[PDB]
Amino acid sequence: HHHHSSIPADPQRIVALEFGTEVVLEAGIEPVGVIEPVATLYTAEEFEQLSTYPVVQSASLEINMEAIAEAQPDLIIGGVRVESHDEYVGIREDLEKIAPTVFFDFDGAGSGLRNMTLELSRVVGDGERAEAEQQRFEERVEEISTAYADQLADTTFALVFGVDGEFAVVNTNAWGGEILHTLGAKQSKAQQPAGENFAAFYSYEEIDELSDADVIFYETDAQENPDPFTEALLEQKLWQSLPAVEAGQVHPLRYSAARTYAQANIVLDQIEEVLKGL
Amino acid sequence: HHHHHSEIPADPQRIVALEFGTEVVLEAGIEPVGVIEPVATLYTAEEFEQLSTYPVVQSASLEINMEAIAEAQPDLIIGGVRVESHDEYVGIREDLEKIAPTVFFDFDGAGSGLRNMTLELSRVVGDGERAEAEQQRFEERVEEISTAYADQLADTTFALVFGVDGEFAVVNTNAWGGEILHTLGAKQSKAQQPAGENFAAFYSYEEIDELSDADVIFYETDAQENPDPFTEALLEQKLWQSLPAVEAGQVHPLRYSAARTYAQANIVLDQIEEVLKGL
Repeated sequence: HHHHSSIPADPQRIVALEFGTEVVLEAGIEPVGVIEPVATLYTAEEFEQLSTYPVVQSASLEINMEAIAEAQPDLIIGGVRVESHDEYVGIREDLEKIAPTVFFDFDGAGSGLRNMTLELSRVVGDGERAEAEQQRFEERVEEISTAYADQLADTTFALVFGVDGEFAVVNTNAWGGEILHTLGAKQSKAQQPAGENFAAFYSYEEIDELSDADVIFYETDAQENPDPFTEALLEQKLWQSLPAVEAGQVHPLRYSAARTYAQANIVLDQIEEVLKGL
Repeated sequence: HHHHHSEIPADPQRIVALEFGTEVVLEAGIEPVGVIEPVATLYTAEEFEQLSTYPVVQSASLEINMEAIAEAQPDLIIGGVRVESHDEYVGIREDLEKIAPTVFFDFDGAGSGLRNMTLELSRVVGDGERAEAEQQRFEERVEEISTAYADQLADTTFALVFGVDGEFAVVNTNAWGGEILHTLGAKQSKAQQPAGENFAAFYSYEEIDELSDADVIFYETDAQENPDPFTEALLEQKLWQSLPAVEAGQVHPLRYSAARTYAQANIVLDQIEEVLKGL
């Protein structure tokens, strides 16, 4: 297939590199510098707000050092993929000439995200909201798992998003696919070829790979609006012949990435509402 | 890149006010016998009418007319000196003392250095007690306002702007009204940041959206709340109308932005509190 898958006590001026943005928004902090905001990750309101902040890091993750220096931070925060720990050790000491820098490593695309993110929340002093959300998620998982054990046992789920010319099926080790799997949900054998990747990729001709799905989730932005490639997928002729489509069991899923525990809880709420309707 | 780059007599009777001296003699109710060329924008309309009757002894460019000073026959000459120009003014000071006792105070910056320098001149012309009362009242009012509107200060981003020819400026945390907002603990716009250690950051009209994070915008005016022509031209720009703060009706004039004395600095505080009340 064409796509290949997977320090100050009360700090005042925080630069948020990648994954730090979710942290400062949840803590009600206005950063003095951010990684370029992508709208799909945030509330419309949050995006309008984030767009007024200085940009210090790009999509491709390269850091504008002079811009960071210009912003005069008391604290620089960010998540780091663990496979790039070596590179960022050097990057780290550069940023230290400007300000105290706190990087946390995380592995993979599952619970590693919301845990790295919980650590950053501790560091900016929003540790307690953050730990409350962690405990609430663990509670809600247990509760939902038992309250709907029959539905969970009998229903095959799939989580999808579109890319250019192909769609993806999210694996059990990533994003909403992880959370579904944590609940004990059965998922389509379409996810299986992902192996250790986060998602498996298929052509439009292979849409009937999802035929064993009773319930289908498609990734959307915070307004339940699908990306243009996901919209293309839902407009495919073969999409209409899917049992889950004909049965009216196709649902938007906000915050599929579950970058924080708060996001992971919103995912659970949405899964619960679908479980209710079965 | 932008075009704009960033034995003193007891009870003296005949004072020549060079630069920064004018604010001192006015507040002390003294009629100086000579002044630096008065600049209308720094004074009330009525004050300027008075000052215009006095002999001019120093020009805008700060060159001193020694002859004019001797003709005024002062018994005391006073003024502020930018600390960078100290060497130059040792020579100047020596010349002036052939005429009369001469008192210069060095100051650094464009922040608290100013109002503290004019506080010293105030003491020297015998007005020390009114001056010191202003300094205390300013410190008091900063504490008061800081606590009373702590929530507004925490949530509101401010910006202080003025127009120049073809471009505009955003004032920095170390200068004029920007320094007073900073001293108060106000948060100000990212637009200051390119200034570094300079007093202001300059922008072209196309870059007006750099003020997009400001909730409240102040613009410098004269003592009659009249903006200068260059500031008017900023306020009439198309892109200005799209600013969140403009759309929110939170654009306000700001008098005595320069805050040359503690009394001026207090008038600035009074205008900021007034804005905070309307959140």
